[PDB]
Amino acid sequence: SKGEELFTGVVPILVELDGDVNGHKFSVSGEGEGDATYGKLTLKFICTTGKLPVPWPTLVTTLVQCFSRYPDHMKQHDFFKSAMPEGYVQERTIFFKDDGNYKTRAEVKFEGDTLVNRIELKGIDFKEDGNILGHKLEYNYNSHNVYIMADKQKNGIKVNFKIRHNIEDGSVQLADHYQQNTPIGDGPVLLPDNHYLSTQSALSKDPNEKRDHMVLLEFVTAAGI
Repeated sequence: SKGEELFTGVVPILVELDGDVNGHKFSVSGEGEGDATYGKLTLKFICTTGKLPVPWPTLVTTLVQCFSRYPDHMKQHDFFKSAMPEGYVQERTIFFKDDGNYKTRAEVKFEGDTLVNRIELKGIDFKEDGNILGHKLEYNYNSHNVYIMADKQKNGIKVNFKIRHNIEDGSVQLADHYQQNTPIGDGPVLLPDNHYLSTQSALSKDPNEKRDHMVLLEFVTAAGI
């Protein structure tokens, strides 16, 4: 593939997010690195405008699937890396069951040798006392399967999956994700056969950090073929 060679080593990552949820404007910056050979990501995020108005876990999916590990026999299906370095646009609507929804738009591409994910997020119709604005979510994260299928007319892919966020009372808050990725360049991209990415993430805190933040370690590997 084209961009495949761009991910052979450890690649630095820079994340920029501007958000507005129910009238509360905020920004998050993140830095770290990704090692696609092992499907590994290590990143630290900071809310640069003060306290984050929504729970950090709700932003995980939004805050670079080109770092997923694709087994050798599945390389022909790696759309994400095939779109580099010009990049792809990734859009989503995230529906929080019995609550609001996030609508996001991001561009992920290389700037020099840094992989950048620049995102705009708008959150609407959230209940002021629901699990999100009420900060009722536990600070942890579950493993999920992310389903990918080709969208040939759009020369891109459609992705869909459900995230299960543990709530403090033992219950669960579901977040249905609908995603569309399209290439930024005019060049060719690899359009995949159906498959999924198996994801696991662990959230932690930097004991020395006084700003509102989240440390994230994540492993993602492709499967299903």
